[PDB]
Amino acid sequence: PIVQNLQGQMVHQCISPRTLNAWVKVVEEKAFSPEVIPMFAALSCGATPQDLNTMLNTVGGHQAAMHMLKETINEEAAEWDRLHPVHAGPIAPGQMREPRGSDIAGTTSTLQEQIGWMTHNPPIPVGEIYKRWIILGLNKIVRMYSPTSILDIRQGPKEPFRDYIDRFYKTIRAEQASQEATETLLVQNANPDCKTILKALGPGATLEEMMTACQ
Amino acid sequence: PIVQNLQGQMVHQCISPRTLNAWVKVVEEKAFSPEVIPMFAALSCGATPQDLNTMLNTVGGHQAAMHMLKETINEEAAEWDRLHPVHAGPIAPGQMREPRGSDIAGTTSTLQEQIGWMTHNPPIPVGEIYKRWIILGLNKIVRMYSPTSILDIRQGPKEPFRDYIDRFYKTIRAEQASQEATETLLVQNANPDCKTILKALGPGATLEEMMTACQ
Amino acid sequence: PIVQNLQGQMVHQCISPRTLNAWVKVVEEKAFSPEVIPMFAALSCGATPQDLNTMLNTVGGHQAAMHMLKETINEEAAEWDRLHPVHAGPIAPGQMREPRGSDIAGTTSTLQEQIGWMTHNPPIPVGEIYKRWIILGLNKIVRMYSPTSILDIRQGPKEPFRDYIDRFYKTIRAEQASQEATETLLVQNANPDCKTILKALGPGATLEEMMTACQ
Amino acid sequence: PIVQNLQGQMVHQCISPRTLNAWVKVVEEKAFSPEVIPMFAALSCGATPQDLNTMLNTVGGHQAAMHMLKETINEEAAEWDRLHPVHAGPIAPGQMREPRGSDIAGTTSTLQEQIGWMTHNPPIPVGEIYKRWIILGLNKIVRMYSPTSILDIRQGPKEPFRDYIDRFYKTIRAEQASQEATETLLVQNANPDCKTILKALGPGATLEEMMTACQ
Amino acid sequence: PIVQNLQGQMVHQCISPRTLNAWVKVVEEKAFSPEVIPMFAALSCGATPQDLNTMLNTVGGHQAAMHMLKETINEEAAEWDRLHPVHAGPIAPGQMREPRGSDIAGTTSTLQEQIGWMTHNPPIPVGEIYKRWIILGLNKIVRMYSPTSILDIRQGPKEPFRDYIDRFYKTIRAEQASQEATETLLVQNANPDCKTILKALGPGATLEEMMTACQ
Amino acid sequence: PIVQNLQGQMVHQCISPRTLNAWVKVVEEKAFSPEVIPMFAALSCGATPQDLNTMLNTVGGHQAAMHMLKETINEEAAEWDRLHPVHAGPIAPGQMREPRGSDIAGTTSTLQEQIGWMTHNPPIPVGEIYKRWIILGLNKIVRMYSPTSILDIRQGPKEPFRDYIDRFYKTIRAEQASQEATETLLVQNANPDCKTILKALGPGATLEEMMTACQ
Ligand SMILES: Cc1[nH]c2ccccc2c1CC(=O)N[C@@H](Cc1ccccc1)C(=O)N(C)c1ccccc1
Ligand SMILES: Cc1[nH]c2ccccc2c1CC(=O)N[C@@H](Cc1ccccc1)C(=O)N(C)c1ccccc1
Ligand SMILES: Cc1[nH]c2ccccc2c1CC(=O)N[C@@H](Cc1ccccc1)C(=O)N(C)c1ccccc1
Ligand SMILES: Cc1[nH]c2ccccc2c1CC(=O)N[C@@H](Cc1ccccc1)C(=O)N(C)c1ccccc1
Ligand SMILES: Cc1[nH]c2ccccc2c1CC(=O)N[C@@H](Cc1ccccc1)C(=O)N(C)c1ccccc1
Ligand SMILES: Cc1[nH]c2ccccc2c1CC(=O)N[C@@H](Cc1ccccc1)C(=O)N(C)c1ccccc1
Repeated sequence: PIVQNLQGQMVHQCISPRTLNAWVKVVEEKAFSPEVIPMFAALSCGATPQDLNTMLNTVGGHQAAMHMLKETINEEAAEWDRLHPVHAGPIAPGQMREPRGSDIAGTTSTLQEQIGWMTHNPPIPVGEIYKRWIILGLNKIVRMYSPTSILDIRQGPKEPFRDYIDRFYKTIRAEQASQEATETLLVQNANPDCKTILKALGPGATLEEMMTACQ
Repeated sequence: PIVQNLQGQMVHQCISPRTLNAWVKVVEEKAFSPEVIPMFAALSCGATPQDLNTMLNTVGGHQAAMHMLKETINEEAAEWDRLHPVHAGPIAPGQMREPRGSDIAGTTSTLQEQIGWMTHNPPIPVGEIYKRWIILGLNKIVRMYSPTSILDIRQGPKEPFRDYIDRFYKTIRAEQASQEATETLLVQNANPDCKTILKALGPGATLEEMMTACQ
Repeated sequence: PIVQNLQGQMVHQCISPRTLNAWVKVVEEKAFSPEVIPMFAALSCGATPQDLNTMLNTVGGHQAAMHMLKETINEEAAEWDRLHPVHAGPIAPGQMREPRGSDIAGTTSTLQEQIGWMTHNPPIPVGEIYKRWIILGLNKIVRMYSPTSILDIRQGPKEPFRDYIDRFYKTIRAEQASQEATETLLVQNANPDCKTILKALGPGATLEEMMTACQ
Repeated sequence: PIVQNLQGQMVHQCISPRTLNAWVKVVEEKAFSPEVIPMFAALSCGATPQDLNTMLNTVGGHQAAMHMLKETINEEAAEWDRLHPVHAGPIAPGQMREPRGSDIAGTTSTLQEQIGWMTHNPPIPVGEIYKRWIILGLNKIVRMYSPTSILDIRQGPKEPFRDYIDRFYKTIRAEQASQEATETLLVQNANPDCKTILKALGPGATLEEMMTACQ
Repeated sequence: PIVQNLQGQMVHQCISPRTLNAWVKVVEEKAFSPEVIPMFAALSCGATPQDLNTMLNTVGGHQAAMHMLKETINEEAAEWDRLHPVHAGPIAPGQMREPRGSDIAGTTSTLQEQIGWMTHNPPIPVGEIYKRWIILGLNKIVRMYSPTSILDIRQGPKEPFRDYIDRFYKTIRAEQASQEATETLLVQNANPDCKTILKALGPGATLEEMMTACQ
Repeated sequence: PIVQNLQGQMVHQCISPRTLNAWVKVVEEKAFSPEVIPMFAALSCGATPQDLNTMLNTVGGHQAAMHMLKETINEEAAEWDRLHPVHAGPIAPGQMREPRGSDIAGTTSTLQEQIGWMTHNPPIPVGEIYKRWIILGLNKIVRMYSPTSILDIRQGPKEPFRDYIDRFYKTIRAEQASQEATETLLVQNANPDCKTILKALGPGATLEEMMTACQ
């Protein structure tokens, strides 16, 4: 990544063994549960495009997902080039060239070039731009791997209301990849006894009040 | 987070893998036992609003609780805006804008803006303000998930007094989310034999003296 | 905590995840065995009162003990105020106020105020003063939870002398919370065969010589 | 490795116990699954040739693979010498000598010499050149150890499409050591029921659309 | 401990959680096997007397050993005072006082005083002096807890020579607490068949040659 | 060890708990498998002779090996003294004395003296010289503990060629302690069916080609 040192200058640092292991382990343990995305975002803080590829490449399983991600990345890179045409020809000696999509994704740019862009004034934040494309792709994967429609999250006869709502909002998060009348659906999908109580509370009731009421 | 370096300047640092993992693990192991809150507060030392959202977002379970927390945050943000109206219109070029509720909660502000506020002189401590809203919400969740009324904590016939008092004060802490005649209730809820001894001690007895007496 | 940086200035640093976890784990594994106290003292090196409360608050069990500790802290704070009366009224603008007991215990003081006192010249060491009150309270808890009188530590007929003395001095440590004719009691509580040998050695024998003799 | 310090100078640092252990453990757990290569590349960030040999030498198993790697390294070193002949004879006193293949591979060069080349202006990046030779060799090993032809990855009658595609693209990655009408082969190797659905989608369908269709 | 910072000045640093845990764990796992002593010496690198007491105090078991250690420390402290009499009376204002035995052992000196001595020019190395007394005491404990005389280490009829010599030199190390015609005793204690071979080798044979011969 | 700080000066640093534990654990898990030596070399990067003795002394088992190592060290030290006679008599006040063998091995030199030599200009690299003697001794131990002659590594009738070659080159490494017509022996020791195939390939075949051929 690129970070500021003790002196107060933006410099390249090697990706740490702890960061590398943390990412590999969260994917192994959580697959593409929605909470994997903010972990990725946090673990890749200050990442160069090279670092982002490193993280994605260290993942051993889920190769269908990784292929889908590559497709998303390629789509975002093509769109970048459409919006930002770079002039062809030889580079001005010793000067910074303009990044293409494939340079942002780290396929055609060097670490040195990436550092050059990210530490320029003003910065051309290729790490952040690429991370946005990656997260866009990861959100599609999260939605793909969400196993259940919210329509099928219904409270069991003996299921505690707390456990039901945990399943309900877990499912909403996966189905929408953490992107924000669900309270109405929550009541509709509740079991008969809790549903009666929730109807009596009326509209405008908070989740807190509903939980208290069916507790 | 924002910390002071070796040179003595307040700078942004990436949230560490160790911090991220620690928070995820304490929630996995302790759910919303009262001691989770001071751990959150300590692990989020110097946190930007972005960091606070990262920590909350890395939590995979407990989505009913997280939805309740969002409601609390939205309430505190609306109240902030009522007390602190920001003037609409274009920003003075190159100048710091005033934070709205949604900027404090990190939904409408950038990391750069957050850094700007928190390192300004004087600091506009958006990380600390948001953390206060979050802890307020977490305390409600702790009280919600407290499984037992203090009225139902009673010493068993063969239960050691020490074990009884551990249950008693554990329950008080959960019921009040660690926010401070309970000594009287403690005696009332004691078993017959210990209760007789505690009555003989009289009023003004310390917990230490009571424990000695029923030991 | 407050520490000196590379440059050589006393600055605030966030309490580390490793420190937080270490304290929580030693309490989980050792409860209030005497060796927990020096671990607490070492892990809270340079701690502000806020840090000390953080450490105590992260403990989930042992709430009877924690309530006893609060009583000790309140007693020491009242005594502080009796010995050190602070003048009431408005503070001199921009000047350091005098700490009351509740400020030392971190209930009525801010982190900024705590930093101000601890880094003043000369320092008003509120972290160290509070830690002393806490350790005083923890020592009472260690003595409370010591399960056995030294009178009941007696060598078994087939018990190796080494194992007996380990139990003996372990018990002395707990009963006195590591605060320093026990050699005589050690002999009295020894089994018949070892006792005869130890009597023959006579007075002035070291523990080393006694162990050799009954080995 | 060679890294830049807080002051902003390129200096040698000892390889860390965490780096050493991470590499040894990933080889123990993953052997030569394709994802081992980008982990190697990341863990050897800034590595001197000495560091690269250290990492390779700490591996206890897989000695057939390590012998193959040595052969690749020797081939790349011979080619280097063919392209870059070094003038024989005594060195100019106190001056930098030109690296031969065996100097790049760290068999005939000292750490001091390696540091000299890598921190020269311009740098003669012997660590990076050697790492390229090593990765070239590791890719051959990955392809050697790939256990299955893509021709034999076929969807089972009851196998979920997601699981089939995971096997498919895992195999492509191994067979090509992560070096980029497979969508056509993917359809051909699908089971009858999914194959019919995929034919109806027609050409130009994304993996995402195919997965949706056979989900 | 006292260490030199990045700037190059000798300053106090808090003992680390990793150091504290390492010492506690090595004692738990190895008791007073001889190799515990050099681990103690290494983990207490740069330790103040306060740090040394912290390490010793964090040990929960082995209280007979710890009492023996205290006796050794008290003996060494009395001898220090005999050799180095300190002048009684009031201290020169703002000046360094001379350390007594109890000051070196950290019972009557403050951390500040300890820092003062250890960073003075020339340094009065109270940490190193105390560590010497402690190691002297630990060596006595190692010898006390050595379970077997070298006279009873004899090669079994079917015991491999390598395993026999491991037991032999392990025992010598414990019996002498790692303080350096044992080759003759090694032969005498060997089994008949190996003994015959070793006699044929004659005198002046190395351990290496003996091992080869009975292999 | 001796390392360069942030400022760029060579200073002593305490050996880390992580380094100490890593070495102890690799010996516990791997004994004297050949890969232990490069781990030792890497973990002792920048080590003083004191540090090297610390590492060797923290090893609890394998005392026969450690005694053999001491013999090798004593041999190398005697040879050093033969080649480098030091003038006897009093030292020039405040000046650096010349290291003898026993000073290089850290038996008769202080840490201060060791630091003096290693940071002198030019450096007298006593840490590196001693490490060379130690590795020479460790290589002898690796060869001693190598359990099998390469003559007895033969491919089983049903043993996969890959597994056979792993055993073959593992054995060569141990027998030669990683110090570099074995391809011919590899073929001779192959099973009948693979041997026939390998003969047909002819001379000059790479290991890669042989593996392919018998795969
Ligand atoms: C955790 C979660 N569950 C969801 C369900 C549907 C849609 C989105 C989500 C999210 C992500 C989610 O909304 N996370 C929150 C942070 C958060 C997490 C957990 C509790 C409270 C606040 C967030 O990122 N932002 C910007 C936010 C902050 C305050 C209010 C609203 C949004
Ligand atoms: C741990 C605990 N149990 C409770 C029961 C009811 C209400 C609150 C609580 C708390 C939190 C609790 O009160 N924690 C204490 C710190 C503490 C923790 C444990 C032992 C001693 C001191 C705290 O945060 N503060 C500010 C405090 C400090 C001194 C006296 C009184 C309060
Ligand atoms: C460990 C222990 N057991 C005890 C039994 C009764 C009373 C107190 C204790 C203690 C604490 C205990 O006395 N710890 C010792 C340090 C120590 C620990 C272990 C072995 C040697 C030295 C200590 O803190 N100090 C100041 C000390 C130092 C030297 C001599 C006497 C006291
Ligand atoms: C992970 C993987 N599977 C493959 C199958 C066949 C050939 C190569 C591969 C690779 C390596 C692979 O291609 N990894 C990607 C990074 C990556 C990994 C995972 C998901 C998305 C992006 C990479 O290194 N680069 C340079 C890249 C970046 C964007 C688009 C295309 C390539
Ligand atoms: C490890 C060990 N076994 C012993 C048996 C009897 C007496 C002492 C011991 C020791 C401690 C022991 O002697 N350790 C060695 C270091 C060492 C450890 C292991 C192998 C090689 C060198 C040591 O500390 N020093 C100063 C030393 C160095 C070179 C030669 C002789 C002594
Ligand atoms: C790992 C190994 N197996 C052996 C068998 C017989 C003799 C020696 C060995 C070694 C040590 C071994 O040779 N290790 C290699 C590094 C290495 C390790 C593994 C794969 C590729 C390169 C090494 O240290 N050097 C200097 C080296 C580098 C390039 C070519 C030749 C030698």
